[PDB]
Amino acid sequence: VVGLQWMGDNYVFIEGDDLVFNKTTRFSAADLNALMFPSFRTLDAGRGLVVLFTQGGLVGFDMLARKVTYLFDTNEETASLDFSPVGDRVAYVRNHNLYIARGGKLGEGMSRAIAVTIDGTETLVYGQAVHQREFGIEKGTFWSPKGSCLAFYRMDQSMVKPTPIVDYHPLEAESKPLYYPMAGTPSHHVTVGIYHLATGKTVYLQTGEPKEKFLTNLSWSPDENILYVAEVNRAQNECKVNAYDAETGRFVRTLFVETDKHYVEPLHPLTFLPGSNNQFIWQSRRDGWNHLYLYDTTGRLIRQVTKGEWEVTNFAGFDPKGTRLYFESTEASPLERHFYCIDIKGGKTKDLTPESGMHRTQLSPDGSAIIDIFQSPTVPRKVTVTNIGKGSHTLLEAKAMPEIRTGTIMAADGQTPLYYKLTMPLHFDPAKKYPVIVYVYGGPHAQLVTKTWGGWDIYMAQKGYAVFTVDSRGSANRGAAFEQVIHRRLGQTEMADQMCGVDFLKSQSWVDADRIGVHGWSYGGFMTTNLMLTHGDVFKVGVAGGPVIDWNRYAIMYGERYFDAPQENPEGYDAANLLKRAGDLKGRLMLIHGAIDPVVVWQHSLLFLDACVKARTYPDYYVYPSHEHNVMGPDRVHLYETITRYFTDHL
Amino acid sequence: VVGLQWMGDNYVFIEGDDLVFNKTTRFSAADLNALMFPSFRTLDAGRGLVVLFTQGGLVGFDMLARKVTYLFDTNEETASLDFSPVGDRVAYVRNHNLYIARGGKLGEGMSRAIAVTIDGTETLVYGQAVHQREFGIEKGTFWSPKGSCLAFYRMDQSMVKPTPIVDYHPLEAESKPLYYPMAGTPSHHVTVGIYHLATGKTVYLQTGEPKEKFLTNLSWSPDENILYVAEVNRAQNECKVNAYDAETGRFVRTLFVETDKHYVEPLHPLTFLPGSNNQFIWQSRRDGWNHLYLYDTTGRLIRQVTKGEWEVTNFAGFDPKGTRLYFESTEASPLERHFYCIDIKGGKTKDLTPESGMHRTQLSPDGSAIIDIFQSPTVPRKVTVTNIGKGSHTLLEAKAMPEIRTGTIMAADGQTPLYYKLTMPLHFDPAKKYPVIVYVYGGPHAQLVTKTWGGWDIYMAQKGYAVFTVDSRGSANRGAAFEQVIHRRLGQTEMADQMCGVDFLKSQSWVDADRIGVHGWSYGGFMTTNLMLTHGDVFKVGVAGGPVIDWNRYAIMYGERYFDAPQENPEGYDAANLLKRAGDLKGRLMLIHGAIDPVVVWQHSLLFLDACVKARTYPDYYVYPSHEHNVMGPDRVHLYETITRYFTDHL
Ligand SMILES: *[B]([O])([O])[C]1[C][C][C]N1C(=O)[C]([N]C(=O)[C]([C])[N])[C]([C])[C][C]
Ligand SMILES: *[B]([O])([O])[C]1[C][C][C]N1C(=O)[C]([N]C(=O)[C]([C])[N])[C]([C])[C][C]
Repeated sequence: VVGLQWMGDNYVFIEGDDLVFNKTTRFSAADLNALMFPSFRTLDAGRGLVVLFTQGGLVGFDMLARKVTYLFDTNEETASLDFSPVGDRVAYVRNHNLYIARGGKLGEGMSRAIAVTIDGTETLVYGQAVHQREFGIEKGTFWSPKGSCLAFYRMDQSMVKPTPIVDYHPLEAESKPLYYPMAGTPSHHVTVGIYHLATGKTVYLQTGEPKEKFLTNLSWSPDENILYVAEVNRAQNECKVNAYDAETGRFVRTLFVETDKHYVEPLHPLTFLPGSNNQFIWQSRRDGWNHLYLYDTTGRLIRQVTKGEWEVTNFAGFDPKGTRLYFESTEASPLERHFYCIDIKGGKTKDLTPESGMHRTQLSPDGSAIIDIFQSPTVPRKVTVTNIGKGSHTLLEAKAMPEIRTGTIMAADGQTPLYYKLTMPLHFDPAKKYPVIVYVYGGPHAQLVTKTWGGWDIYMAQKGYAVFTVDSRGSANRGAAFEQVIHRRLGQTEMADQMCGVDFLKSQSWVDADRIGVHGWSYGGFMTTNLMLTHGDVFKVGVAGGPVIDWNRYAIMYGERYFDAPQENPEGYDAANLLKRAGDLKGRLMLIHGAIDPVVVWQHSLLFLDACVKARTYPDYYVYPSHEHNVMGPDRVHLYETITRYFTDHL
Repeated sequence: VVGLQWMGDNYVFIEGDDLVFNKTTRFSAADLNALMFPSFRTLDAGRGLVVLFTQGGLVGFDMLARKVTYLFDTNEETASLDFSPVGDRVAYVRNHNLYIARGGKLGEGMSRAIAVTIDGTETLVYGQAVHQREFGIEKGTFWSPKGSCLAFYRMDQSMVKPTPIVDYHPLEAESKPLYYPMAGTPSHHVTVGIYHLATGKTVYLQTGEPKEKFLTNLSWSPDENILYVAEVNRAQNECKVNAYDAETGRFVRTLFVETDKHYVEPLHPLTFLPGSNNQFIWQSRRDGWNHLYLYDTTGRLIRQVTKGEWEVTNFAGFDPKGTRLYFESTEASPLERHFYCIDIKGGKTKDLTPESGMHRTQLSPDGSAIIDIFQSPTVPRKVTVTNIGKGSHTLLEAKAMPEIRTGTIMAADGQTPLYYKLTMPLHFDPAKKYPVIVYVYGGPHAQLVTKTWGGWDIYMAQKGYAVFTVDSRGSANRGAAFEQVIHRRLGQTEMADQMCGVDFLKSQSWVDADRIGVHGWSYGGFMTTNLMLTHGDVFKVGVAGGPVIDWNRYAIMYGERYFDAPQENPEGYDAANLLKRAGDLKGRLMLIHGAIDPVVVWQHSLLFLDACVKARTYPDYYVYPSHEHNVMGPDRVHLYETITRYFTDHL
């Protein structure tokens, strides 16, 4: 059901040719083409306003009125586009600087874009994501809700020592500095500008010292008078939610402060109640579980709205009156996602999607209805549309492969339940012994085992290899205690729990205990390498892609949260520094890296090979010179074949 | 016999503790230590003047007088040291600039070095090798024979587009540009300065246009009035030997010009006859074979001194009177090296080292005697000392391993004999079938098969693998016709001849024709890869180290000699461009590269892996991040084990 979404009070989808509306009407590509089924980006679901990407600029389109809105000329920039909530202007970044282009109405001619900044360059970045995209930061432009102002980040990274990123395709290779701030080093300096459209004036927030402070979750007041910022200290154990005057940039007040033994991690903006300039919802994991908190703008906590030993995983919004909250959570089970209603006064949740498994739900603009997309181990796809507190309507339902087994084991503490998935060999025979590969990630913010319906496990299984994954402690959606055990000690608990997975595998009669392998990417590449070095008698063969190898060389804003700074934690960093234990490699391990990886710099795997040379140990290697952190697109076929053949050759 | 050499009329060697002199006297490390067995560099064999490298500077020492000469302070620079023939000054390069330090006599105090240049930097190089060390160029400083002047290269490479060379060892990796001028691109601009010690004045040779001309084989007149230069054009098919006035830098005259259908390649300086400012010996391959030619300084050729279908391989010098020439050549056999005498009037050579095999010979300062070091397949080491035209005296003689077989096959023309060596499996059994690896180089200036006594072949042989090498056409010491067949067509003839080697192997009953592999480094890495892609049905497994893959990315001064320029020869370059045929890889090939390789830039192997990704083919890889073109020192053990295990795993 291509593009299933809300447009006004209609739910909408594509039929290769038509856009179909239901509350039935149909809008074809030729109907549309006459007014200039293609791709679009929805800008305003309530109004069904979208933008169409065409040869020769952007065309805004009102799908409810069936009328062109505006033509935009952004000099071919698309990545950084951020349309005003008014819908008639768009911000974007081009050749280092921030611009605003105004939409032009059909046959009324165009105006030249406004340059918000003029001194952007390699070490001075405007209007883009900062702080290595930590703290929920995905972009660097933030329109005020009435379109009067454009707030934006200014990142001076001139003090950061860069890493070369080399393009090998020109005749002579060309390097460009990547200002990647490594653990324990000087951070970049971010400030927040606000460009006022009426006056063309810019003011900077007076965020003050230390200049390294992290400026996160920018959130405008509904009346546009105040810009709120969640400021996080370098230690990452204090978050202050502060109000700044949008007119002058002056500090107004600190609403509240959160602190934690290990770390605080704000990830979501303040969300104001409907029709209110004075009350908002703030997400916080302060009580050990991510919950919704109701605050007024003086900083006074009215009440914790949600509570329980489960986590809110998506805040979807309010009823029109702002007396109810809608949200996705783990309340039913950490392996599941359901959509709920709760009174703003708190109390009992009501599960609006009760069936056991994974629900992905979209609340209608008017808050009256939901689109639900469901899948489970027995149900490939069930698409429903429901009038909340009324009838439900099914729109679509779907109905030798490797067998997938699931269950629970105890973690190394002997108390915490861990959930696993096991992809069995194709045509598995219980009388036979099989090799098995532990596919591991194990890092924060991910959860690999859910009650659901990129298939590398199935490919391995088709080659006669079982694939086992377990979500060890450190992993997500199980509360802060379950995650924070890793603090200052990366790899230690994670590997202990992965070895409980191995204990379970060895308890299976059909497992060949002498043919156990391991594979993972990124944090999973760190884990793969660490497991081979630490448990060299168990793990015969592994493949580690884009692996972290020396945490001192990972980015400040992620690494120092989980590990603290290298100066504060030499014992922990040293224990996880795989360069120090390269002489423990006694099996077959291939490392793979994208050469232009700006997340885990190529240096990590290169230094490991260098360490292995000195240590006289013998890893294998592959480099994708055109790829960044992950191998994307058709080349992923080459990746899977390289990884698979390594295991079929050696394990 | 450590350090065997001439000092005055004595032959000399070390005995761990003593320096022993014979014409017998002995000089111990304690005798020497009292005057301040250690290492030294001999500066003047006739006078037995040496330099000793010590903590706190250089100490010049007269071994015949047993006296310190001078103390030198070169601010710890050692690589670029070039001592004046007078022995009391030394030139060197430090922080981009050329200096001359004067020696200080014991207890007479020291003087500050003189700065010859002051504006050296990354794009302006002084006193170093230029033209990528082609044309016999090994250094960039050239003292006049009486020490009155210091000539030096100035290389402006500001027009060359650089390649990043990345040091991965700092916390954040650090790149430095390498001004490596690739085939068909703008070359660097070399001029020659002459610093006059008496006046402190510098003059530049008026070498003129084109500024890209190659300035080679700088050779001072004995009277210091003229500096001769062999100038080579960009096409490399014309060499002009020109005289310049040392006082003014003005052009004086062109002595003679050499031209060739394919290429001219001057490799040696003019060597003046003893006591003569008017006659010199010039080496030239103009008649198809490297020979010695007698010229006067007007440019008039007196006579070709040596001639024949063999090559002079080392010119050792003259009798004191300058009526005879001494030299090493292939006259006995291209597989052998003997030392000869010939009258300056020419005619018959006399072989002074008649025994069949490899002789390495040192003519005494007075030209009366020779030290000879001999080895052959039956003789590991025989060291002789002979009074020419008188008695000879033996000083030393040396006396399950893999069997080494040698023989001849016909090249692909069916006419030219090729010589091969075959290292048999350890404990070879004629009833058994064995895998075999062709170890290939095949490029110009090398000859791998000689009648002699780094052992990778023996290691492979010990693992049960035969190793076969054949010197295909293109290879050295067989005359110009045998080499120049490759011109404009790199890889084509070489591979045709290597396939004659395969034909020979397949004719052996003990060869397993389905288990043939190939290995080589550099040009041999190009050949390994090319053979796998071209003859994929034959070569099952290969390992290619520091391989050339795209000749457009090799250095101008070597590549354009053998291949012409890419614009002049698209058909030839395209045929050898292994990036275009990466989809033909159907066996197992590991490429290996030193990351900081300044000879074959790392880009070659990286782009091949990138080509294989697009082509969906599957090479393997290893990178030595701390190594340049070859893996040197203890790490070479790791290299051999990586290469060997690849073959034992897959072939
Ligand atoms: B990996 O697992 O993809 C990589 C190494 C460990 C963390 N990591 C990430 O990509 C994380 N993002 C960041 O580090 C951002 C770029 N700062 C992901 C997994 C989100 C936590
Ligand atoms: B290799 O075979 O080591 C490399 C690639 C082909 C030629 N080559 C060389 O190292 C040659 N020297 C140069 O290219 C110099 C550095 N310009 C050697 C073999 C001498 C001919």
